[PDB]
Amino acid sequence: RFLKVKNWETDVVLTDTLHLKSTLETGCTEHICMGSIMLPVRTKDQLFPLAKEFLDQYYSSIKRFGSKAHMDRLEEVNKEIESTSTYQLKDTELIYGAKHAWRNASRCVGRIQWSKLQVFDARDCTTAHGMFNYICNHVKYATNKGNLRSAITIFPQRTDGKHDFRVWNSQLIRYAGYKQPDGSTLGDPANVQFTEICIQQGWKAPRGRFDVLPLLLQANGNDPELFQIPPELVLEVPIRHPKFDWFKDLGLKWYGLPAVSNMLLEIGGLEFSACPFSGWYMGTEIGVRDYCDNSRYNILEEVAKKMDLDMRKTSSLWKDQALVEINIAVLYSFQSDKVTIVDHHSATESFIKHMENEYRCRGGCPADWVWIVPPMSGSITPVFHQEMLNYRLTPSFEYQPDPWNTHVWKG
Amino acid sequence: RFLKVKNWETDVVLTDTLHLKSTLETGCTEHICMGSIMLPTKDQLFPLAKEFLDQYYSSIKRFGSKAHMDRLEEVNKEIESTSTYQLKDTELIYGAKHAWRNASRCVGRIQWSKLQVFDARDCTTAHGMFNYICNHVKYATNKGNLRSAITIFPQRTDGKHDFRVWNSQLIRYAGYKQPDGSTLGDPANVQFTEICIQQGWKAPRGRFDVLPLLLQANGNDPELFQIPPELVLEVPIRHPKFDWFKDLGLKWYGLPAVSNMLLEIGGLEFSACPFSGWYMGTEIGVRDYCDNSRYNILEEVAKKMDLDMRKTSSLWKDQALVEINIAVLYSFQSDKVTIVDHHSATESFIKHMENEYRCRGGCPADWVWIVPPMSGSITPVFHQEMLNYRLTPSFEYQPDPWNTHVW
Ligand code: HEM
Ligand code: HEM
Ligand SMILES: Cc1cc(N)nc(C[C@@H]2CNC[C@@H]2OCCNCC(F)(F)c2ccc(F)cc2)c1
Ligand SMILES: Cc1cc(N)nc(C[C@@H]2CNC[C@@H]2OCCNCC(F)(F)c2ccc(F)cc2)c1
Ligand SMILES: C[C@H](O)[C@H](O)[C@H]1CNc2nc(N)[nH]c(=O)c2N1
Ligand SMILES: C[C@H](O)[C@H](O)[C@H]1CNc2nc(N)[nH]c(=O)c2N1
Ligand SMILES: [Zn+2]
Repeated sequence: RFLKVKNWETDVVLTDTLHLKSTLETGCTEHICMGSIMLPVRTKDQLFPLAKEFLDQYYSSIKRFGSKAHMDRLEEVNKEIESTSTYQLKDTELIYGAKHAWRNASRCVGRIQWSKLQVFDARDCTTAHGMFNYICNHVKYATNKGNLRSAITIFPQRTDGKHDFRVWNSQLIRYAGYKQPDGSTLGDPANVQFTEICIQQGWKAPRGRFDVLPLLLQANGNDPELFQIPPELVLEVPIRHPKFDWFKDLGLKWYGLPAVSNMLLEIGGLEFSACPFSGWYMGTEIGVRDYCDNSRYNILEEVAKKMDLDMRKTSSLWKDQALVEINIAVLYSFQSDKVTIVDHHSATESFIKHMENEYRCRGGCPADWVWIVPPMSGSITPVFHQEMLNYRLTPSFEYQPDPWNTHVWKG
Repeated sequence: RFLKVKNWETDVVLTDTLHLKSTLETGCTEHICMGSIMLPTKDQLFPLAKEFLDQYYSSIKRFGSKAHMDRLEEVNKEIESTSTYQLKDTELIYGAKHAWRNASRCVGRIQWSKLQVFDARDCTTAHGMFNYICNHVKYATNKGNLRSAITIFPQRTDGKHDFRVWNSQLIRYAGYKQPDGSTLGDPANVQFTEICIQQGWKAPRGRFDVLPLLLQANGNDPELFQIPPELVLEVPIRHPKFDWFKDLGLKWYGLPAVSNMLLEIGGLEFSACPFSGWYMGTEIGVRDYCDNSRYNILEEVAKKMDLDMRKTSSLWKDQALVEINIAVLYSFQSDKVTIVDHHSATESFIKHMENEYRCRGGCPADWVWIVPPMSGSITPVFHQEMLNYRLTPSFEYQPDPWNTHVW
């Protein structure tokens, strides 16, 4: 069956046939839509079909579907599963899989880039120290002195789920949060709980507004260990505004490298529980969410205070006014320092072109509208007007619960 | 089956039970989500009638009583004999208020129960429709102190005698396409405007020409009526800081009045049921003024502000967007015409959600529509999870009549 999507600004109509390869469930039914819900040990039995399915896709992609090379590999994976209860991906399959998990990430507006991804194979890793070294190399390679390059590092897969590799940090680079006795927070309020564990684990906290957290790393199901990323590896940008000279005196900065470390990569039925990836920022992630969420740095009042805005009625749109200037500043600062960044206009336009190309080549592009639309100026970006179909393809990236709720402490 | 919704900013978690009384289908399956798609007999009628009267009698604390069982019989007999039935005034008022209560796409529902219902089921001609609508417009406008209202024309019968308002809103501006190649006025209404001219309208060919009503009574060919100019309250648009703003020549109308929708109460279809409240500023300032396919005035405003338009990363569109919206709000307030800003409206709606959760067991809500088209994440609705489902009585969208009329 065919499904259509309309763009209401252009009347372009696209046809989705790809949704027919979708296995996993959405959380939605014919009676309820859960499109805005943030969150809506394997057997031999269930593994070979998922392996088979994936290898069929891989072999099609490289135009060898049905070849002797394809059949032999099905055979070989077959045997490995019956004998060992799992299997190992060839390099070429890991690369392809990691790329396709990004291609299939419906919440990611950055996917025009999906085919340029540096895959770092770290399946030979055995210790947290080893993980640390692999992660440092990732950071240095991705950062590339401000000319950011997309990369992912893939640590060994789940075996019995008693031996998981996990990166406890939600991103490789993030600032500490310190809840004070008066109830105010110092630094990033999102990271308070994680900061507390780091400190409990022996970290000596500087206790300022922008202290880069230590990595907390779990290898082979062991208790995790602290490591400080070398500071010369952590590229940071001080935030200033092109016209407002007082902006720098707010004392803001942000890190250049967005690097998601808490997700689970699934390929051919195997689960990679530590697979930190990175690209570059869209300016709104920092300027809207990180700086302006009430539960984050929450700088709207102080910025509007300094801009002498009428702050006595919401209808002066003082919040909206300060929001734009902060986002101007973020982009200005990154650009002035030659750190890769993309504005939300450019990102969404690029994404619409990617989406259209995907419909032509692939028969679809799963997209989560709730996430794709930027969190400022929604309707002046072309994605606002774009109907999207959301569905789940594998390979995929999935959220996993924070590991401190699940970890069996060895002591 | 007991579903939770989380606010990610306040950590408030609410439990939804109301969705289990959901009746209609969303267009989502367990395989595909269609959350962002704009458009996803006597035997059939009696269960629909019963389900409604059951909720009605429960709402008046009279469920399963003498009066309840009696009405159910009477309606059953009327259906069996006549193939439809008629609502009591009380049922109609309740039906209408609830349709708005159930509108998951509507941010303003904190107001749902203050709805003035105008019963126009005794209407029989287009001229009568025009009279009823003028009266609605004047009552709702109220010299700027806007009051919510709906006017309900006769229900569908065999479907060949439908009442319809051909306009999508009671008050909208004309759109004309020029030899130039571009568009004069509102480009969303080009098609409607040509039909008007085609049926006889003497268009002034300006930028802001209030369209005539095209009213169809009892399935007949529709007819043109100009709304009395003195009944259409308009607002000239100025900026509190920018002198030059006024000279853009911008105005908007004070009364948002949706007139193309279909009201379903207890299985009965009211295909002409124009309703109105008051505007959230973003509807005009963001959508009407700034959509590429609408008046699209970002490019011209950015220029007057002397901003750097060379590159998208200067955020000139965004800068101009805010000031445009400051201007819409300032003007309406200065002219004493009811308007709400998106901060205030979304805050109220979170209050509304919590009342509905604790009082009703939920509140169906479509996040894609509730979050404003500017500054999403600084309004509290962005961070609020919502469950979208279809409750009845309801408003449903209907195809433009000119697609589906026998001329
Ligand atoms: C290259 C530049 C990239 C840009 C500009 C970009 C942009 C974004 C944005 C704005 C989001 C929304 C989520 C949020 O706002 O926190 C997102 C989500 C996501 N991206 Fe991308 N992204 C990029 C690269 C990548 C890469 C390299 C990968 C993986 C290989 C990736 C995978 C994902 C996934 C899995 C999500 C969902 C995240 C979650 O569920 O928390 N992205 N992206
Ligand atoms: C009183 C102030 C009101 C406010 C501030 C308000 C606000 C809104 C907004 C912002 C939307 C989004 C639709 C769009 O962007 O075009 C909407 C949709 C809607 N509203 Fe409300 N509204 C109000 C009154 C009413 C009333 C009186 C009714 C019915 C009696 C109603 C029923 C609906 C319906 C059915 C929709 C969806 C319309 C569609 O599908 O196109 N609203 N409203
Ligand atoms: C509950 C929950 C579920 C889920 N899937 N995810 C979360 C992380 C949230 C998403 N929103 C805020 C926070 O995630 C913040 C980090 N997100 C960065 C990114 F994914 F957008 C990204 C990745 C790579 C790039 F190169 C550029 C950007 C929470
Ligand atoms: C295709 C389609 C489907 C659908 N359901 N609807 C449409 C009208 C579009 C939707 N979105 C913008 C435009 O409709 C503009 C009119 N909307 C006004 C309102 F509904 F928001 C409203 C009603 C009463 C008030 F007091 C205040 C506001 C098109
Ligand atoms: C409740 C709602 O789904 C939630 O706040 C979402 C909305 N859209 C988002 N979009 C992005 N890119 N990132 C987010 O964290 C969110 N949060
Ligand atoms: C495709 C998408 O659903 C469409 O552009 C929607 C998005 N959200 C909206 N939200 C509101 N309030 N009104 C609209 O017209 C739209 N349009
Ligand atoms: Zn859905």
